[PDB]
Amino acid sequence: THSHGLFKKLGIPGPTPLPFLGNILSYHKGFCMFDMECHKKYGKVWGFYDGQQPVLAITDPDMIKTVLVKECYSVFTNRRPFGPVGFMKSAISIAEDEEWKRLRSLLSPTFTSGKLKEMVPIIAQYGDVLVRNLRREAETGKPVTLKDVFGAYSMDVITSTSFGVNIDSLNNFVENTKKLLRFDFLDPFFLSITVFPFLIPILEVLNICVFPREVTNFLRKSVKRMKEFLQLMIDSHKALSDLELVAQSIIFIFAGYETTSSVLSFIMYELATHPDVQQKLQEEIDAVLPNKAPPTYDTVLQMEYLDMVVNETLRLFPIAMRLERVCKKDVEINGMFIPKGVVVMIPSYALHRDPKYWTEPEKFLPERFSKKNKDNIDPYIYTPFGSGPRNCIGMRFALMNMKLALIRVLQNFSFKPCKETQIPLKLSLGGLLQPEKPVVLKVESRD
Amino acid sequence: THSHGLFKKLGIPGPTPLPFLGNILSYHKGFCMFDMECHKKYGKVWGFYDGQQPVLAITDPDMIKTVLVKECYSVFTNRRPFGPVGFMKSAISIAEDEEWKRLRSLLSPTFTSGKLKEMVPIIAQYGDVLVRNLRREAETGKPVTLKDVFGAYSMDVITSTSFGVNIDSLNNFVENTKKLLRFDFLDPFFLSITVFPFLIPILEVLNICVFPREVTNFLRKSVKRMKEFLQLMIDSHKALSDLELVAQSIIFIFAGYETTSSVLSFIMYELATHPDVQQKLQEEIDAVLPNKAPPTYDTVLQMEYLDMVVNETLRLFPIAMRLERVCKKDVEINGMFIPKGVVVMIPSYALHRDPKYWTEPEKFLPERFSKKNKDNIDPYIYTPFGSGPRNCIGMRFALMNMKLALIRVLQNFSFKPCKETQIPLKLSLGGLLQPEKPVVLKVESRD
Ligand code: HEM
Ligand code: HEM
Repeated sequence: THSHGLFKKLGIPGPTPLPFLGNILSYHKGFCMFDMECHKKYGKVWGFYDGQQPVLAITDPDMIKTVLVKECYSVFTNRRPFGPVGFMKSAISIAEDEEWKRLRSLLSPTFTSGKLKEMVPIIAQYGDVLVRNLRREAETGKPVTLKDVFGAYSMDVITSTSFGVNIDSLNNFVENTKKLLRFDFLDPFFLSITVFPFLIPILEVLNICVFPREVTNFLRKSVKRMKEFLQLMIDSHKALSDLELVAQSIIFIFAGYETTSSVLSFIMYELATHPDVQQKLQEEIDAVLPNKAPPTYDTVLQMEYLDMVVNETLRLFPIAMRLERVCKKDVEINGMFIPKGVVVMIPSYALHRDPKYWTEPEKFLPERFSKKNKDNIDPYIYTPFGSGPRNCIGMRFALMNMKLALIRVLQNFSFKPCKETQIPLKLSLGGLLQPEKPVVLKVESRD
Repeated sequence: THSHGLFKKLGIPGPTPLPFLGNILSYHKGFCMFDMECHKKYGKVWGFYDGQQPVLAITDPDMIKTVLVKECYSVFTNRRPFGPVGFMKSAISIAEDEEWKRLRSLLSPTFTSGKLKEMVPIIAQYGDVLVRNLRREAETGKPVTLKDVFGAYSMDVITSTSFGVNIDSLNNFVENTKKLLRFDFLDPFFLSITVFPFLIPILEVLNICVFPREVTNFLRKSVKRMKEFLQLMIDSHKALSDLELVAQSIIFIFAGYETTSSVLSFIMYELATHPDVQQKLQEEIDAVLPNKAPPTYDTVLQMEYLDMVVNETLRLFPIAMRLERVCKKDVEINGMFIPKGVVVMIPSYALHRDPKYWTEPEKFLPERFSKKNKDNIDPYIYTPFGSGPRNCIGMRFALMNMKLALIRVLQNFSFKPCKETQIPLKLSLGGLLQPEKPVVLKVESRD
């Protein structure tokens, strides 16, 4: 337990680590609370230890720009290798160095504006399915669990756009990609792996992994039954393998399900707790789409206030919480020596709520992102989708998918806080950015 | 246990591996016997599995040249990472990629002809100490264990040339660098690590290592007591650390002790079992050094037949047995696809005894390396010191040290087979190239 002396010899402050555990006991208050308190106590830069792994947090916009953009291909190319992943090591978000660069090139044409434009009529059909299912619980007279309806919509969207299967999940493959697509408190296992990272090779050789070794076997034979986004990988650097075909699919499914449904639930909580914003957004939607006109590609991009609501919600709730890069070699960025093997981390949650760049950070104020004030927002302090060559590849898809769902939802319904609604919203202290109690709101039809 | 299908899908022949073990059970006959039988059975190229690690053996001189010389910096830069090494990971023979390239640059000036020329008067003193200790067992009238006297000479030489300490080991620091410098059958532990390579991180975090955690602490404080080759590392890419200072020293000690003493014992066995070669060599020594003149730098290089004896012995007994390189990326060398992660291996022992390049390989014939026939010897079939940028850095030092010992020894003594001498010499079946029974020979003074 002697890596614990690296930050003191470097002159970098931080919390004093305990033997074996490091600083992981400070995660009791939550990973995000630990980042904000370290930022207030140590200032610009600090370091801590996840067990024996040294992590260096940076808050300077120029230094964040160097890590994520300038020295990406050379120094900060890969993310932190985490617990037993098995064949998921071939996934793009997991691949490293040249194997990632190949997959990034093979999958970048999937998310072009031309491909995204052809997905609008497909995912607009499920927006109508979402509105239909939203009424049978709106006419029910009792509050709605938003994560359930948004979860079924996110799965219906990602299943048809990635492959081509069209299922109504809320009324029902789905049983293997919904229940078998949930995260039943892997927090204790993630903590033990962090404390015992040397046990990872043992779990790998035993073929033990975070995912169940069936869901993949289901998707493995499902993709094999589909032969006669999934098109681009088959039509074809280096040709993609069949097992690597499934790896990228699973990443897109988890990305399309959890991220899209979680942020949509955070948005509706802010619209219900701020009705004047909800009305102003419905007025912009009604003015751009008169008489409940169906949303289109060019239409969604015209709604300026809709973009401000999504941006402000992504400020308060950056579902990735952190950006991380592994230091491949000894470097000196912006006047600071970074030794090899240190996980450089950018605390997005803490930076999005820093009282240095934001007026009243705890307030939900869409006016920060208006055409006037948006110029004063540093793109390396507000990083909801990351930045640089390894940023979110599905940023435009996620923005388009969420906005299409928000428009169709707000065209027909209004959302008010129910008696069961937790106000203020408290965040879970686990490894995922999600509310403590599930978001429930009263839904009322507008017509 | 499914890496076992890589060579069959590549079209590469080889022995069928067992689950978990791979082909390690074929090591019962010895690592070198396994290489020769695979070469006779599969021809040019074959593959096997050390547990789950795929190893690809190559015998083509053009392909060996590409692996060791052409694509060293790009593809085949590092050797196979083996069991728990601890702080010895900073050693030059263990370092990888840019950390090795730095150490190779910092330690190459140590072995220049200018430095080697200044070491001759130092190591010639121990040649006289070796002759003195060789008489008290020659006048004893009973055979001599060559590994003991050559072991003390090799340690006395490497201790003074690396640092500056001058000790008579055979008559006595030495207790910590002799007994604590021996290999007490680590073969079962090496086998279990090969079968359980996933247990290596467990031994590392427990600070368990192949070396005793005292010998290093002795050398760590001994080097610290020496402050007031060791000069070049202190006088100073990047400056060398104090803990990395000890790592390179331990590698030089094990290299100077085992390799020098083992080959010298193999040479004297061939000179005793071939007296006409021993006489012819003594005649060349007497003609170049009249009246037992002390050997010098330029003198040793003039003895052509002495170079032929050392070369031929290094053919039959290449103490490294194999050269290995880890494939850093997917490549296609000389018309063959090499997947990433495969350990490319060059079987030096089998190639040195191949009936395709050598007439009567089992025969000790120094005439193969005469000025006439040496031109027909492919430098990539006869690779006693390796080749390319990562060849033996102490080649000229080892050649000079052994020849200086051979000259002073043959100037005074003659060596004959004793009743206890094992004829023919059989090799141990462990991981080291050493005789089955220790080499004992009758020593007689010439004056
Ligand atoms: C609100 C929705 C989303 C948010 C806020 C989000 C955010 C992020 C962030 C912060 C990163 C890390 C960037 C970095 O480290 O610099 C990332 C990476 C990534 N995201 Fe997203 N994401 C969202 C939705 C999606 C969707 C829908 C997909 C795919 C269908 C997706 C695919 C990916 C991939 C593949 C990566 C890794 C890229 C690489 O390693 O090269 N994301 N995302
Ligand atoms: C008869 C004596 C010796 C023989 C036959 C021998 C042979 C070899 C061989 C075959 C290699 C591997 C080359 C390759 O993989 O291409 C090697 C590497 C090496 N040898 Fe020797 N060696 C001897 C003595 C020594 C001595 C006396 C020293 C130092 C004092 C030494 C230092 C090294 C080092 C440092 C390496 C690794 C170089 C690197 O990784 O860059 N060797 N030797």
